[PDB]
Amino acid sequence: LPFLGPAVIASIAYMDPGNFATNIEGGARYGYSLLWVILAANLMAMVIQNLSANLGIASGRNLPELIRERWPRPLVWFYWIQAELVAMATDLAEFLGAALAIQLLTGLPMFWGAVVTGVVTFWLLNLQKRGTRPLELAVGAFVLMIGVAYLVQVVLARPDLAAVGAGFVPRLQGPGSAYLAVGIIGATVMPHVIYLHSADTTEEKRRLVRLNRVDVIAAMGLAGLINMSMLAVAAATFHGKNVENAGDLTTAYQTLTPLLGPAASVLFAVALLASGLSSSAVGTMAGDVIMQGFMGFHIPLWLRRLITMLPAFIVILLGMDPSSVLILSQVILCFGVPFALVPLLLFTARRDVMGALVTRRSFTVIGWVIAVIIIALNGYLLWELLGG
Ligand SMILES: CCCCCCCC/C=C\CCCCCCCC(=O)OC[C@H](O)CO
Ligand SMILES: CCCCCCCC/C=C\CCCCCCCC(=O)OC[C@H](O)CO
Ligand SMILES: CCCCCCCC/C=C\CCCCCCCC(=O)OC[C@H](O)CO
Ligand SMILES: [Cl-]
Ligand SMILES: [Cl-]
Repeated sequence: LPFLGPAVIASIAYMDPGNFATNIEGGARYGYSLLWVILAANLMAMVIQNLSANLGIASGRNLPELIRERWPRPLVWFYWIQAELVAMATDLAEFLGAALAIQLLTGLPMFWGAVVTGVVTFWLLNLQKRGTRPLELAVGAFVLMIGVAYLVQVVLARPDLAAVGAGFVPRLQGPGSAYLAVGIIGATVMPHVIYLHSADTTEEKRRLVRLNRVDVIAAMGLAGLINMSMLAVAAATFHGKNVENAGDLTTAYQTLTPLLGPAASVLFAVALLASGLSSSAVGTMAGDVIMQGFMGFHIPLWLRRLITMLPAFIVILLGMDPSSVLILSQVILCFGVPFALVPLLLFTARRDVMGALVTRRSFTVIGWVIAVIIIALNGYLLWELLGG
């Protein structure tokens, strides 16, 4: 593949419907003041995903399998349940985003939107490796081109450069800002990948480590520029204008209207649907690998797909706002990150696991600082959600 090739394919996988929810709402409600969050969360994701990838290369096993073989039964069971909750919140945002996109495209109610998504995800579940390549290449194009749109639009929108520069200085402005900051971190780090991304020769093992290190930083850098662009465009579009339903995904197409014209609405919803269909399908398979890795057995794949749809339909029948619950799921995912980092930081520092590929002492320290920072942000948010 060409030089930039790997950076493009891995970046579209990072574009969750939860990124749309957090970037649009972040810019429309708090201007440019959360740009440092997207930047910080992206750098932390570069460290974390590198440790996750180097653990699979050095040890030949994934994190659930290493926990199952090395830790006591009650701790394996605890981390299995915690990993299953991460899979629930991860698939909830993706499945609900696709159903919402169906509603934006056709006008059907959210219930039937989730039913359409359910048939598609059930049918996509049956298809083997043959057939996924034409569909995953098409959804990659929609999501990639909507990302290039925001990269171009961030220049044509003429954003307030003084406010853009100030937005890179870390500032939390109220309790609602921390809630959205936590959601941005949860949407960037993606703890479900931590448990799955891990899934011979020392000189050959170092080649894959150096090769993976370059590809993930090019992809995270591209995904980080697009996320900041989507937030900055949302800030320039809505912030300080008292627009009806500002930051909401039902009116988010207005961010690309001066560029795409009358096509902005369909092109946004199509990209939202493609971002949710591919993500909901790969995540429910990743949930199957995680249980088999933790427990040594797995439930039928159709049953897991059904259980993951139950929170989606319940949220719909409750009448809850889809854009609001997409942000909540990313907030919950951010609470699962510190639990995922503890086995990651410990295993990658052991020679009997990594061999000659033991992590540098400095990057282990940086990883623990990242874990302490996220615990601090989660506890700070949890304190203000219980009064105090
Ligand atoms: C709490 C939620 C739990 C819901 C409980 C199930 C609800 C029934 C739905 C579909 C059953 C029919 C679809 C599956 C039947 C064919 C699938 C199959 O392959 O056989 C099933 C069996 O597990 C060997 O694999
Ligand atoms: C304000 C920001 C606060 C965020 C906190 C700082 C996060 C960024 C720090 C370093 C990034 C460098 C990571 C680039 C890739 C490094 C490779 C790696 O992660 O691990 C390899 C290991 O060292 C093999 O032995
Ligand atoms: C507690 C709240 C405020 C604290 C804020 C600072 C966080 C604590 C400092 C470092 C964390 C532990 C990192 C240092 C231990 C790393 C383990 C290590 O590097 O050991 C060598 C490794 O085994 C090579 O093989
Ligand atoms: Cl261990
Ligand atoms: Cl401003």
